[PDB]
Amino acid sequence: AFVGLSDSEEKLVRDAWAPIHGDLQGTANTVFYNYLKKYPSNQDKFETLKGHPLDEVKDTANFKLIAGRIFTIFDNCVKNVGNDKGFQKVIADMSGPHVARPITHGSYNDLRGVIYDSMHLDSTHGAAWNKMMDNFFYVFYECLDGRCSQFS
Ligand code: HEM
Repeated sequence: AFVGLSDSEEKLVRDAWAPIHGDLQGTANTVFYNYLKKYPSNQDKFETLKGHPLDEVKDTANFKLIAGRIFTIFDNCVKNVGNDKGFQKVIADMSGPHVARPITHGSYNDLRGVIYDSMHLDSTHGAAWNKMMDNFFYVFYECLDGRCSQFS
């Protein structure tokens, strides 16, 4: 389900993300590398990376484009944490190209964990961060299964 956050929880989310916000491309490159290294089955999902050793593709503009675009979305969700409909819209618009793509909830959840582990959050910030991410994944999965118009 979608469960709204308090203004304190909204604030904890912004604070949690702030080191990443100030280094979005850098952090994105590292997390995306770490995700494809830990969960290598996912690399084939990207036609542009398919068939290359990960270490050969990690320094390409294209790899960094892919990693950066993920982080831009989360940046925009964090910016919209206080606006349910605007947070939902960010997700709705990015969900479209993932629809009917053969990516499991497991592969998405695996990326979520790599992001989490990278942030080294204390439990107060982690709790607020997980409320936001639970909302993100609720919206995202509803949209993947053709129930996106509900958030309009
Ligand atoms: C859950 C966090 C994610 C976010 C915020 C995100 C975001 C985006 C964005 C903004 C785009 C660009 C427009 C588009 O083509 O959709 C995109 C495309 C794409 N997404 Fe993701 N995505 C996520 C997860 C994933 C995962 C885990 C996979 C694969 C195991 C994946 C596979 C793809 C592929 C294959 C494309 C097109 C690739 C290209 O040729 O450049 N996405 N995504």
